[PDB]
Amino acid sequence: DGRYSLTYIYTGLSKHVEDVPAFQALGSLNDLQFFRYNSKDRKSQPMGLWRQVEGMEDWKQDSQLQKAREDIFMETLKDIVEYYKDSTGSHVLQGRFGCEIENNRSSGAFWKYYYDGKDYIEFNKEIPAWVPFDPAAQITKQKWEAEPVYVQRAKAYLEEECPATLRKYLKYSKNILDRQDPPSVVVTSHQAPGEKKKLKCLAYDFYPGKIDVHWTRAGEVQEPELRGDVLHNGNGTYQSWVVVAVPPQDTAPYSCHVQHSSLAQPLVVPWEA
Ligand SMILES: *[C@@H]1O[C@H](CO)[C@@H](O[C@@H]2O[C@H](CO)[C@@H](O)[C@H](O)[C@H]2NC(C)=O)[C@H](O)[C@H]1NC(C)=O
Repeated sequence: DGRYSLTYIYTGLSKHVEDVPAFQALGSLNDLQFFRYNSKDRKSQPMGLWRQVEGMEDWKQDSQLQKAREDIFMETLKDIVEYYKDSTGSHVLQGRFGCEIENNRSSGAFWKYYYDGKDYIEFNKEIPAWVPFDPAAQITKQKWEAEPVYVQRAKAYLEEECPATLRKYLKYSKNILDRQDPPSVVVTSHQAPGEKKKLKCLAYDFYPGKIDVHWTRAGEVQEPELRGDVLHNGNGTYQSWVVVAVPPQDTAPYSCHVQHSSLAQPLVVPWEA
């Protein structure tokens, strides 16, 4: 077994402007986002490759849960703004929570909020109790700990529920998170009217993202003039490119090299002028 992480991020705005939802939520499994929800549509929607997954989650019921989450989250923001007596201002509360497993064993958990970018309050499950960092968080803490069962529920969420949810999602996400998709490569060249000729090597449609792409000139690894990459969440694939400029009078042999975890050995793709 390897490392898997489940992370949720909530963002609330006390005075949202036109076309920006007051509350937005997203969730990621490792490097991929699997769902989103906002206060405009009010629907939890799967994303990327999870749009094709069936039976992992009942999105209609999750929608109801997120609405309840949104309500409490925004009330928390409202209370903070009230404490500072600044509702005419535009403020933001962001919360991050989730857990991780490694070798099928819980290996980490976190739950922390930030107000206007500064640490606000976080849960320490070993105590177990909330830890305030901002003066207003002392009030929030008092409310979140008004009955003995509240900290017990918070501890159970990080230690029992969240990892159970991750394990479940992993059962339906094997063909997504554990893929070893080999890269397709395409070499191409371009001539800028007046500038040198440049050779572009592109590796695409691969996963995971870790990859080694480099050009060689007569077997000599070259220094790229421009390099870049991207992750397309819709597809769950990466693309990575490298570019070199070639002397107007160079005849040497150019070849692109690609090494990736899904390949039995590296690939070489020479460029034919
Ligand atoms: C994964 O998604 C990416 C992004 O949509 C696809 O890349 C595009 O592919 C089309 C047609 O193949 C090209 O015309 C675009 O230029 C590509 N987007 C860019 C600018 O990178 C990719 O084909 C998808 N791969 C799979 C396996 O479906």
